[PDB]
Amino acid sequence: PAVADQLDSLAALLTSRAQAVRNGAAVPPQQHVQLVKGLKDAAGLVNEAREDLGDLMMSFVQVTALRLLIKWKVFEAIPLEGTISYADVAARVGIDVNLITRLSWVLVATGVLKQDGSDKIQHTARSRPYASRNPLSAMMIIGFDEYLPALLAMPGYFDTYGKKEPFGEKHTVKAFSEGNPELTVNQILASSPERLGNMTLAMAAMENMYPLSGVYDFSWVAAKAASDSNRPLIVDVGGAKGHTLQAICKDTPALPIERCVLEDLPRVIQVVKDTSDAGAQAPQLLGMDFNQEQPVKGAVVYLIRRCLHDYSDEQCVRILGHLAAAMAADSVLLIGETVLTNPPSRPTAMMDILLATIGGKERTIDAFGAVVGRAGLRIKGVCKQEGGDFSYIECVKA
Amino acid sequence: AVADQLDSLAALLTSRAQAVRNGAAVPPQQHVQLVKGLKDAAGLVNEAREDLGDLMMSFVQVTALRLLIKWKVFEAIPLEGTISYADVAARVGIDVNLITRLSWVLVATGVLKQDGSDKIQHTARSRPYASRNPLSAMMIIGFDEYLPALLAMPGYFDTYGKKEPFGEKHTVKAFSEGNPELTVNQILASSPERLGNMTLAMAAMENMYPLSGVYDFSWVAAKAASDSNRPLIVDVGGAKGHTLQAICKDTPALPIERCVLEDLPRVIQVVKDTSDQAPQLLGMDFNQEQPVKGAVVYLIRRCLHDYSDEQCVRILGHLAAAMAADSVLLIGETVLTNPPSRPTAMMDILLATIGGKERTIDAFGAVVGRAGLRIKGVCKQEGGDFSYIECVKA
Ligand SMILES: [Cl-]
Repeated sequence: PAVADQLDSLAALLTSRAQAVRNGAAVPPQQHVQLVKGLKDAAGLVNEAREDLGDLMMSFVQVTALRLLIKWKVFEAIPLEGTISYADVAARVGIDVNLITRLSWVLVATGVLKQDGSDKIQHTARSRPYASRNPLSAMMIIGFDEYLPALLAMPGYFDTYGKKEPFGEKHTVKAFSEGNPELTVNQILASSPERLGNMTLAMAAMENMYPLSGVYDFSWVAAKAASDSNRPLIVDVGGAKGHTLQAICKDTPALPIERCVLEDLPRVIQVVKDTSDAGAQAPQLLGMDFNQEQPVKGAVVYLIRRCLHDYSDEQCVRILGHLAAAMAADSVLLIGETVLTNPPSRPTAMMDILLATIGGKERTIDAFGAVVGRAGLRIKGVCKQEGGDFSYIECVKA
Repeated sequence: AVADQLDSLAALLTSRAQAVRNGAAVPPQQHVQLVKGLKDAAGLVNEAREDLGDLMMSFVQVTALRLLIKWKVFEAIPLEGTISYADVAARVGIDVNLITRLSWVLVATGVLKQDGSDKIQHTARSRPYASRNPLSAMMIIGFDEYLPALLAMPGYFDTYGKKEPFGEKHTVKAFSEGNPELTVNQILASSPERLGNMTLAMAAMENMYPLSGVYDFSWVAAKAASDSNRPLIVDVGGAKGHTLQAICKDTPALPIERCVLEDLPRVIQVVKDTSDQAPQLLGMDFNQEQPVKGAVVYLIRRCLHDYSDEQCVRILGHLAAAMAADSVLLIGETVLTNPPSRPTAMMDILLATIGGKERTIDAFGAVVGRAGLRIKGVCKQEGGDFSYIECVKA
């Protein structure tokens, strides 16, 4: 049938990458992602129904072994190079060596760890990313702690609140899973500085993924900066750090950073000015709110990155409607979000359901167009990034 | 180095391609070496962030499966052909946007197939979850009962100690459900086919090895003629009675009527209701002394891995006391290799949530010797880790 020639093309794709890595030739990101998808596509076609369920069960146990070994700092006690006995690992962390062995055996079977002989363990390239508390290990931590319990609570949640798309800050699946559906996600996290800190580090790991500078041509904004010496240039709505504004103005020095506006919650802006060099050139820091008018009028470019996916279409129309009101005829709005294909890929579909636990969602270009059009805007273009669906949707006033 | 691993996998996919074209089965060893490698290639090609994504998806994929099963979505999809998301939504009376987002998960993973922009259809990987069968029961069990125990483990070890969980009391499962003072089987006796979902589901982890073609029972038949009243085969915790009928239909002069099926009274009562020629049925608790004395062969299959080492010592100790000098005890269990395989290591941590574990042949030899027994031999499954440990009185 058709399952037979899917294997043939992945085979040919594998030979092409084999000779490529033989020649040391660099691999474009789109080729990397196609091989990643092709390998996983074949694994489901080759697996029977029982093997699929067995694989899903192993990933669960594997994630549980990763979380426990991260929490117990077992990866950190294993040297980055060389081997070490299970008993020595157990002495370094003060834990029963059966528990260490049985949990490490899980990661030995899946290739995350490699066992040497009958009782010695070593790191691999797949386990060193968890040998410390870092951006990626934080993502696993908050994934296990903050989102998996909400996935489990979903059958009971939809029975309680109705089988509809979860939207809004209260009565989220996450809060329902915590036992306090009347509390927002931020209220639950503010009660624990450790849980907040891991989420901060984990979220900072994803804001850094697809840079705006270098993939969007700001040369036309340079012309606007010269004609009007006083109009604001770039406004980063919800820009969190100011990292993106620094990158844009560094690569395009025609845009002075002090002519750009960084906008976020007052508590987020307080952190920025708390840690920033007071003697260095900095953008305008403005404490604002999504639901109210955009304070900066007539700016050349407005950015709203990784924000609209937290809210429903109706909230998104309000947010975009405030921007459209403040925008000039020549203004441009850049929406930085994942743009789902139909049907969507595995990592973006996975993200879409995770966002449902907190009242968000991912959107196709069709859903973005409807929300954009209802806010008095229109889509002008889409800048899709290599090896993924994260894009900058260029919008303009209708 | 890394290059020829891709070529070897590529060559395996070439071999697999022609055979599925002709409807050919491919050797099982060739299927095994293709499933592996496909995993190993994924482990080498995936970036760390992509591998973390794969693991997180498994949880979202199981949640989409669970929700669409509970909502009768697989029941509303036609057998053959496609159906629009709007129609599926109207049949089950659910928000079409919610139906589409959850089905997109299964479409992306290959469980479901999307035709065009808005139409969906069954595949060979979705059909088992449209009905009540061991496979669909297991996945429901994995979500409803095993998954909460796994998520509660970081907290469980924070309250009881970062040590091996053991015993029927204060299990991770009982902890995860908010009643740590309950035992696992009190929890399953909450509703009668909450246990019934479990006994149906254990046919999905039922990688069945028939034992009859594994162990030579001919010497037992010779004992049957030498002692006309002696019990022959006692199946301790045999539940079904499938093993006993398989052995007796396959071994001549080993009558089923001279064998005993032993399990819990409530299990024995279910057997008698569905059975009708037959072995002796005995309601029992294998934590207490064994009533049928001096049987030629005692069987205990897939029971010891649910319990701690000391509890298995007591269980086996009752059997040893009842055995004659020529009696044989066959332990049907997974025998862990060091290091273990993927399914045996996965099952090892699942059993930890109920105070059990999988054991090597050394760990088995330790508990066997504490009961008054010694290992006489091991009959191993080819292509797996399930074994039959032949034990005799020490
Ligand atoms: Cl062990």
